[PDB]
Amino acid sequence: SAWGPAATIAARQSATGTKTDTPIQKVPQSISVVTAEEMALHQPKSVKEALSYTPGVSVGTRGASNTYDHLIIRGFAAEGQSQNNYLNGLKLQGNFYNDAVIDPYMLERAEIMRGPVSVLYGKSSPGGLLNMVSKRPTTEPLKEVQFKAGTDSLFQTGFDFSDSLDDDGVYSYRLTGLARSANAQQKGSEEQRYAIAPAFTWRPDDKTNFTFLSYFQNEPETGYYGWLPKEGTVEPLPNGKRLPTDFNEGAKNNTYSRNEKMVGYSFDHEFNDTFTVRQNLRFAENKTSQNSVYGYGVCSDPANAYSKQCAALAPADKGHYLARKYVVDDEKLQNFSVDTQLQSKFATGDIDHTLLTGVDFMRMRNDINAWFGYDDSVPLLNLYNPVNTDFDFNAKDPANSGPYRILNKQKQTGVYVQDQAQWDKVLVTLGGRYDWADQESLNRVAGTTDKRDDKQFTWRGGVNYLFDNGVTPYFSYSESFEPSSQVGKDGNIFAPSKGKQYEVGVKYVPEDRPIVVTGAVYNLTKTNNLMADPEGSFFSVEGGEIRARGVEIEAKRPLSASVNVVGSYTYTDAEYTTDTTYKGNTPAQVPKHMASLWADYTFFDGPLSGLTLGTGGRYTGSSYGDPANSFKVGSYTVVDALVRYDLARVGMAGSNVALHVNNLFDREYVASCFNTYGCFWGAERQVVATATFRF
Ligand SMILES: CCCCCCCC[S@@](=O)CCO
Ligand SMILES: CCCCCCCC[S@@](=O)CCO
Ligand SMILES: CCCCCCCC[S@@](=O)CCO
Ligand SMILES: CCCCCCCC[S@@](=O)CCO
Ligand SMILES: CCCCCCCC[S@@](=O)CCO
Ligand SMILES: CCCCCCCC[S@@](=O)CCO
Ligand SMILES: CCCCCCCC[S@@](=O)CCO
Repeated sequence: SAWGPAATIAARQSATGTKTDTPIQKVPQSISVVTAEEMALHQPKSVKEALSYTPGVSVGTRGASNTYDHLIIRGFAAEGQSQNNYLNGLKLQGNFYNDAVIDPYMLERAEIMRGPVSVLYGKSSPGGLLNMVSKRPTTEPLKEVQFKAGTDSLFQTGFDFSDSLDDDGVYSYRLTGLARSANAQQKGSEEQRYAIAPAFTWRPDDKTNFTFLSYFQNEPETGYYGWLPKEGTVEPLPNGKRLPTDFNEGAKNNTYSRNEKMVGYSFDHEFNDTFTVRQNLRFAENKTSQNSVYGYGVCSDPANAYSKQCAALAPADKGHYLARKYVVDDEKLQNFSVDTQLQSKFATGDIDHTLLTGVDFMRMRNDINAWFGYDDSVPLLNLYNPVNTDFDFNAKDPANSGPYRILNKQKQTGVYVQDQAQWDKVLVTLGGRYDWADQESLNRVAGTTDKRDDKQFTWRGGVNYLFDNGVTPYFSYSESFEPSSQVGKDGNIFAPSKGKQYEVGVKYVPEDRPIVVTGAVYNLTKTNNLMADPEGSFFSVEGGEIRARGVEIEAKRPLSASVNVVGSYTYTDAEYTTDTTYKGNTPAQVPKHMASLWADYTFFDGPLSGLTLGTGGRYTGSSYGDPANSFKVGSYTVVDALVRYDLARVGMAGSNVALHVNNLFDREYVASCFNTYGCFWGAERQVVATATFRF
């Protein structure tokens, strides 16, 4: 069965770590890759769930909401809470609410880097980054139709077609699209999605490959994305009861939509056995909008001390009345990116070289036209007896609401060089990069204009030792930088923050046995983090520092043609080593322990031939609900099951029917809280039937 050897053999190749084709063992950093075969098996609903059984990442911190693919890697999120995802070696640079998403059914691969890597990609988050590989045209025909149906009125249909147009394979293509409709977990919310992905590959000769990659997506409704207070979730309400799992605190007429257009290409050319040129470019237009009413903690939460509405309440009702605000947003993002690389392979005695040098630049501009409601901008919500009604998003009086109209421009140009020198069984990775990062923000209401031009240099070095049995010990050191976007007291944009990581580990990748096992220890630390000013000024200050260190181990292997086992364990110790206020505490939403195990069996011989069965468990240890560590969030364990049946029997090979069940024991838990007034219920049990037919 396709996914057996895929998760353990194919999953051995990668490029997100070095930009050149390099096997996992020769990469001096922690890198995980999930194949499409695996994704086909699990049917993840997003890219997040596709990383479930990999170490060092929290894929479900935002609970049931699926609006964004936000990932917290090694206890770190990106600047401005924005995503940190790349599509085909190029970053889907977003801004404010404008963040693009790619359905997993359009992906071929998903590789995830852990730790710093600005060495190859410019400004990045300390924790790491995700890189999704689009499906490319197969030179072997593919004609597939798929039908989905399940819990919450989930209805989906999709197709994936690929074939050759010429007779020799000079022109091939791939067209894959889907249409999905479903109700959100929260009452009154729904999600609709429509995507089509046209790809065309032109191969002039055996040394040239030009592949056109386009993607279009329209989402009338993106679903729920609100805030619920801990009182009614983590903690029982004053009447001992807890808000229901599907509770919704937003207006009956809440709306949230997203539209995405992308055009670009990937080009390869090999001159000799010594030189190879490579270029990647994409142009993207993103549009997002929303009319949202969201919770902002109960009336007794110290966060609403200035709410006239809360105040005009008997201080007993104060603990079961939720305050609320709203936001009206509308953004338009334009993004241009090109990365050109020259790859040189040569020798020097007994030393084989693989030199990489490239120029990488990107230009984006986001046009925000929003309107936010402050305190008392929307009628309280009685948690004991909630009443969902419409909200007038237009009637906007300056008494409780003001505009927010910004035009953000970002820019980054970088030059980088890297060598992969190898002597016998020793491998040394050495590389550096220099970045020119300019940014400017124009506030249209105030007429002001803030800008800053950063210059940063980063590098990475590491050693890999290739024992002949598969054991490949290694160690490395890499840096990262992330410019700031917030303004200081002096009316300037703060200085960039930095990431420095040391890591030692081992990778077992035997050529003869189909297994992959990993273990690694690290000390990542983020410097120049923004912290509270040691003064009542509502402004912030630099010089902060957070430090994270831990152990991650991952295991993948087919104990037989019928059994496969995948799992991981993650111990992460993150902490504020120097912050004017939360010093000593551990960042919120970061658990110390994380474990996951999945296994599946398939009957080849017998009456149940072609039948597959799988189960898996992802354990999430406890975590702090706020940076003050004033309350915790209970650990939880979720179990998933699977039932698949090859249809070769009935007459159709390649095709199959499946039944997936997530959160089998329908456990009710809160995924996390980033504060007392910001918690999220986890996802209730879901059952989905999937028919995938191949002609
Ligand atoms: C085949 C599944 C996709 C069809 C979409 C039908 C319309 C969904 S929405 O327009 C109304 C939901 O009640
Ligand atoms: C092949 C599946 C196509 C089904 C989608 C039909 C249109 C739904 S949406 O485009 C308009 C809803 O009012
Ligand atoms: C059959 C699935 C639909 C494919 C996507 C078609 C384009 C949607 S968006 O590009 C324009 C919306 O008006
Ligand atoms: C400018 C600071 C941003 C404040 C956040 C306001 C609420 C947005 S989110 O909490 C709900 C979106 O529907
Ligand atoms: C050779 C034995 C045939 C058993 C197939 C029974 C029906 C399963 S499939 O045909 C429909 C699933 O919903
Ligand atoms: C779009 C509506 C069609 C839904 C078909 C879902 C699969 C049917 S079979 O695979 C399982 C039957 O229980
Ligand atoms: C959704 C329509 C699928 C088109 C495939 C039609 C049959 C082609 S192949 O199945 C046999 C060729 O001889």
